Amino acid sequence: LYYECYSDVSVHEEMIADQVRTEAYRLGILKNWAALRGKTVLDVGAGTGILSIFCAQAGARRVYAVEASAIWQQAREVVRLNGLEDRVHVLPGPVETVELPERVDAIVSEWMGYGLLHESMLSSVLHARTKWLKEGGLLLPASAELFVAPISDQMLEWRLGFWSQVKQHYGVDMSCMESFATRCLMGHSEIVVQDLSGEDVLARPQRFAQLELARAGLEQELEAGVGGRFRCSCYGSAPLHGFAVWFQVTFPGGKPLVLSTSPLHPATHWKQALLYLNEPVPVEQDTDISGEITLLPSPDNPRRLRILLRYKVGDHEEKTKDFAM
Amino acid sequence: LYYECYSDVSVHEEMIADQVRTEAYRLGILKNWAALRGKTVLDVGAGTGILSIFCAQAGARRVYAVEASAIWQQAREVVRLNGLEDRVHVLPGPVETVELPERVDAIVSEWMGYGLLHESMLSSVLHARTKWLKEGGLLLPASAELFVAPISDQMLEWRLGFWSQVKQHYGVDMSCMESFATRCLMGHSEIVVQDLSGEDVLARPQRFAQLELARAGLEQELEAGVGGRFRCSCYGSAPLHGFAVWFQVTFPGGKPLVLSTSPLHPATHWKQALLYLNEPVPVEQDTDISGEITLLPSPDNPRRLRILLRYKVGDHEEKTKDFAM
Ligand SMILES: [Ca+2]
Ligand SMILES: [Ca+2]
Ligand SMILES: [Ca+2]
Ligand SMILES: [Ca+2]
Ligand SMILES: [Ca+2]
Ligand SMILES: [Ca+2]
Ligand SMILES: [Ca+2]
Ligand SMILES: [Ca+2]
Ligand SMILES: [Ca+2]
Ligand SMILES: [Ca+2]
Repeated sequence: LYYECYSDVSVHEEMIADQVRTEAYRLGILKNWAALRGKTVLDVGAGTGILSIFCAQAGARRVYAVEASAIWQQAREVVRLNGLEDRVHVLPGPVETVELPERVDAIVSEWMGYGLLHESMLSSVLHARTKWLKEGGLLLPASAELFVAPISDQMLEWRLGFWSQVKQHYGVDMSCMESFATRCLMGHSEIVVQDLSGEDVLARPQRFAQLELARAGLEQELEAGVGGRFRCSCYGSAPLHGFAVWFQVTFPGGKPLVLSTSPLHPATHWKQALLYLNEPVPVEQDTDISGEITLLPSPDNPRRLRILLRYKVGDHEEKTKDFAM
Repeated sequence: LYYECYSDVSVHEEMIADQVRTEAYRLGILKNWAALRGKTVLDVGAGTGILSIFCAQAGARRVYAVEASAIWQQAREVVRLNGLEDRVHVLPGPVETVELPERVDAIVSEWMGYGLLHESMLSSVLHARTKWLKEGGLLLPASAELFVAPISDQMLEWRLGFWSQVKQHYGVDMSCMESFATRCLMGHSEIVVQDLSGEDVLARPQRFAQLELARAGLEQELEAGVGGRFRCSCYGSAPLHGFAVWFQVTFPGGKPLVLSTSPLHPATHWKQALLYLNEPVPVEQDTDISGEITLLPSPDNPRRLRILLRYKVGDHEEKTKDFAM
């Protein structure tokens, strides 16, 4: 028979094969063994069930693994195979309408999306916190931080400069194609998910927001926009292509464990969210860059990430660019 | 301003950055300098114009570069930048309805698609041959050959076996997910474009068709299906995942120059076209495999590639699988 689930298995494979992500959760959950031992846990968006199993292995007495997508059936099988059907219960459907037989001592979730908030489960985690978490209960991870840095994307630089190099390899001048490539690769307002490295970072990364997931008011902040101002000074001479946005989340130490998606840290499946200017801007050592960045819902869809960027490079006028996934 | 041409520049960049392809054309055209010198050329689907310029550099007196996509405007600029506006003429629109002021001595084209015939320009090249090529005129390349081999795709093997290895890395058994991954990754009827290497090839590749582009009847063969029978014997013990299809084209020697897309040869942007069985089949040294493969138009769209596969592995019954891009 033929099936249409290629994309489903690929997404879950990618996440479990992301050792930085999956080991951070394994260890972050285990670091909280004292708080989980003999207690009940809700896993929001449990996927294949692996995190729910990690919670049982950390000593949870009972775990409710809630998953709305088709993969919930595989999670139930995984739980059975690990001998945990008596303690880990897979419940299909969205957490907003699931019926648990009790409130829980902790919520665990891998809820983060590209750019932190694209197609994230954060609103579901917060809904579950309000509805099902006992007073004083634990959230894992507990917090998130957002970072921005100006970038000179070496891969993009190569793509833009490719056309001017055709002559040296094939004896045909194609340098005129550079303007075309620039318009096409940079003159749009889409957020681009791409992995960078430290070599691409043009100034010290700046933290522009911190989200304490248990804090009052966070749901309203998400609707109004999460963001802040930033300022920095460039390391050296390079074409500025725009900005990269990334995040980290923190698991309480029960030394806290941080799962980072920085280009300076080991690669993850989240990569970074890139915000390209319409064309490169030359900068030099100590060129000042300032601005404001805000992560917003889209009008049609609160889970489609919009980023509004205001930026000022050196003595140039401040500019605005409104991006979306 | 914002533009929507990211995909356009990416496709042309990929093709020109494919040195195996682009150098094969450069050299194949130059190898035919005696036949091109002082003569006229039609370039079918000229793209950015680079091949038309190669023809002028080989000594063509005049080149008509026909291109229907938006990129024709860039080609005109490239021609001007290389000082060739007097000799290379860019004509927008499909070659089927272009008006040339003369018949031509040669047609050059990079017309090949994935699996040779997916979204290929072959029918346009043949239409132009009939309408515009002088009797006795030259086609570059002159011929194509199609190959098939059984494969044990090492990357696929890793993806399928991933689930059974989760326990050894995270201490959670996910071996039950293997059946799910198999159905999802192999239990469909889509042709998959993927690059393999010699390590993936399970028996001697077999040539199953040869197309002489000037030959009478080729248009009718394309409609009825291009293909043939094959037989081979496996090198060793491995999971058979299916078959790979690839091609080469040949430029007359003016030693002919061959541009190959074999997994045993340097990588190209065409990769190979993979035809997966619904599930792996164990084979051993000297396991006989035979079958028939036919490349066909789709009902809705003659340029959407269909491949009909009949295959018999060892003593198993012959099976059929009908694939499409
Ligand atoms: Ca996730
Ligand atoms: Ca990348
Ligand atoms: Ca700050
Ligand atoms: Ca703020
Ligand atoms: Ca989407
Ligand atoms: Ca092509
Ligand atoms: Ca590949
Ligand atoms: Ca044959
Ligand atoms: Ca035949
Ligand atoms: Ca298509």
